Amino acid sequence: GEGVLEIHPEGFGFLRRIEDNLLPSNDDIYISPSQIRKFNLNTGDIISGVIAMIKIEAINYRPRVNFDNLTPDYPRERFILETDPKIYSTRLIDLFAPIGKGQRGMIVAPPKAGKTTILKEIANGIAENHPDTIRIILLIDERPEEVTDIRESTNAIVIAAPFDMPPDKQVKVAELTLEMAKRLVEFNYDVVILLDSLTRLARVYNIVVPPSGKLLTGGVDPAALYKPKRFFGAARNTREGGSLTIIATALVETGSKMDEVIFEEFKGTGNMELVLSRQLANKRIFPAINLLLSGTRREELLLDEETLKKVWLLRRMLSAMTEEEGLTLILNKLSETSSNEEFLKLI
Amino acid sequence: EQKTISISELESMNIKQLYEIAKSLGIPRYTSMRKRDLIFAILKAQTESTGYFFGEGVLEIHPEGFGFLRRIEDNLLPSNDDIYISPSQIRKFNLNTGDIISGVIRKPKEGEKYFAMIKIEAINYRPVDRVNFDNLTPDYPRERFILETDPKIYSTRLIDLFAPIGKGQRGMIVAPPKAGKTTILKEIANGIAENHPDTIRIILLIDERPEEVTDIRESTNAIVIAAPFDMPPDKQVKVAELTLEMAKRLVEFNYDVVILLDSLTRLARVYNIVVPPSGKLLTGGVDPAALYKPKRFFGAARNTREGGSLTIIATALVETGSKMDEVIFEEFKGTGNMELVLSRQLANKRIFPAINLLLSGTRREELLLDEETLKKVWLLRRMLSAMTEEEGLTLILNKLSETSSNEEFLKLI
Ligand code: IUM
Ligand code: IUM
Ligand code: IUM
Ligand code: IUM
Ligand code: IUM
Ligand code: IUM
Ligand code: IUM
Ligand code: NA
Ligand code: NA
Repeated sequence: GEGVLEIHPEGFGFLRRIEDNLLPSNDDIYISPSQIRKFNLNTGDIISGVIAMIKIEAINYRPRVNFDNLTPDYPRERFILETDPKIYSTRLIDLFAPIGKGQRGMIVAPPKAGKTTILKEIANGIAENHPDTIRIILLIDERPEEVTDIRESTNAIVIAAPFDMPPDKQVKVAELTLEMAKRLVEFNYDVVILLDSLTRLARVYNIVVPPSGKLLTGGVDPAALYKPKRFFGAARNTREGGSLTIIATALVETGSKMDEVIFEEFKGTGNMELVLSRQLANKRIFPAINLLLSGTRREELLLDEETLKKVWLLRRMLSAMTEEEGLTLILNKLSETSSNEEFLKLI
Repeated sequence: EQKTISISELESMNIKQLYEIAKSLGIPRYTSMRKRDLIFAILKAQTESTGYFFGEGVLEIHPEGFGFLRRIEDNLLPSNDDIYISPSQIRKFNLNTGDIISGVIRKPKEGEKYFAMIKIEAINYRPVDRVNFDNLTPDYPRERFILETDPKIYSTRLIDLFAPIGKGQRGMIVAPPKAGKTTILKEIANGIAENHPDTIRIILLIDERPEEVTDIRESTNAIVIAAPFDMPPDKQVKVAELTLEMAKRLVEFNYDVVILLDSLTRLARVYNIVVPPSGKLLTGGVDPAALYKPKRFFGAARNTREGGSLTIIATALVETGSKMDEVIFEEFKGTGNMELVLSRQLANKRIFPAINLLLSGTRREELLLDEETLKKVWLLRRMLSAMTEEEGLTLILNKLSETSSNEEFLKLI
């Protein structure tokens, strides 16, 4: 058996089932005090061995500096998301808003603009081009049926806290999820969390947090929130080293001050942004990406000089036409090309 | 539908079983009887003088491990005449709260008086295993309800086109006051009854006035559970919860169930008077807290991959003056996967059905409508965006009233 450690207040611990969304259960495993204890291991850690655990054969897939200590650095190795020529979303991302290991990405998403499809495509791109990366998809407040759709169909560690889970439990799934990923980076892995979404993560933390803040506006107690910020802020590359990429959605144009608000508190805190367009979605042009508002710092770290200059030109012409003319033009050329490579040859 | 069924359960039984029941009941000459006749006699026993009849109700298993069958007729809802179920039965048949148990029942004897279930004949309508509702794989609906019946019943023609409901839908009828929401429910209940007679239809009326219930009753048909303006709120929650549990047992046994919930808003309000204060809120003044409870309710709706489906179409009361109502509509945003939005403005002008089409839709409708119909609905939408509201709905109603069917209507596009 195997699972995700959960050191209890005394000193003993259980292993959580991913297939349980990391929630408590029998059959959860049991673990010494004491083993721990040396062994020397903390929460988030993944244990496997014979079972009730007679003994441990691997912690995190292996028989170590601490996360907060690791030296943070800019992302320096790109994710190549492009696979099949018809998946336009990832072809565009690789050009206009590349994502690297350690990226702190925001997908800005108005209602019904294909946010979930893009997530799955990003997830599948990394699975194909970067099989050794560990992929996690955390869904907070998700509709139950969207879970099974995302899970089959990507790969793919999908942990979910659906809108009918009790709030304090929704939170524990999120935090344990983060701890597990931090543990893995410590062990030199490249890790990705696709988070749908920060908005709802936020809202969950609102309901459950107690209740002292500097006055509401949500009604939202600044205390949030934290801790969602601390979640998103955890993304980083490291010297010593391993990366945590976080691509998280931020909801917009949903009609909620909550919500707004919320968005306001996150607006601009990413170092990679992919904005989705309602007008382009109503339109009904997909992927509904607003390329002009999308991008990443400091992208010559990710794009070679040749590519970057061409994308710059695409930008200037494009900034000189409507969004739909976009887009459209770019989607056509894409469109007619069996790779971004070839597409680039034509500039 | 009661009823209902009842005839329905007996029809599905092989002769051997029907014969065992008829004997138990001491029907004179049951072999000579035409089946349908035998079934009427079996039902008629209740109200004669034999003290064995054929009955059913829905299991509440008590902490001590014995149970009673609550009765739909009493909205579920304590009596005698409830039917006692022993621990032996619960254990041997592996029964659960919510199960519909049918059988030969001994009447109060003087004797032993209570009603006793002396012989169990069906569980959830299936002759005499179970995966739990919670372990089934939730999924999008993949089969549609066809609601359209009579060509002049416009609400359903529009729903079928603009906001299709399928088996497993979590649907929300957004209803400002008056409205016309009650009639929508009735017409939905109805289309499903004519076009899909095997679906179990439950209308759950939360804390509403008697007349409204009647009505309605009345009215339908469908199992109608309402329990009633003047009962304590923790009693009301209990009605709704047992109703839900029963639906879940049905799905476990592969039925397609529909609950038409009037309304979620009021369900929400009840859980507020009822749930141990959380110390936070809100406001409101509404918890929290839940909330989590009405959310679980609505959220139970789903198609499942390994069993039946639970469709929940719930009214959501909007533009009321509160407030606490508002907060709840807020808290339920993005939970559903189907929306039928009704217009306050189009209501005051006497245009029914008062539907705002452009704002109404259903997610993953490609699973429910063929490509042709989708693109044709799409243009209808384009043209609708080019006018009111009043004018769009009006044009469309007009084109509908000119046609014998929706497929007719689409031939025109
Ligand atoms: O595989 U489990 O509680
Ligand atoms: O990727 U989807 O209902
Ligand atoms: O609602 U706009 O690119
Ligand atoms: O993103 U710079 O020299
Ligand atoms: O269908 U006959 O007695
Ligand atoms: O005797 U004759 O239905
Ligand atoms: O079915 U009576 O009291
Ligand atoms: Na959406
Ligand atoms: Na607003």
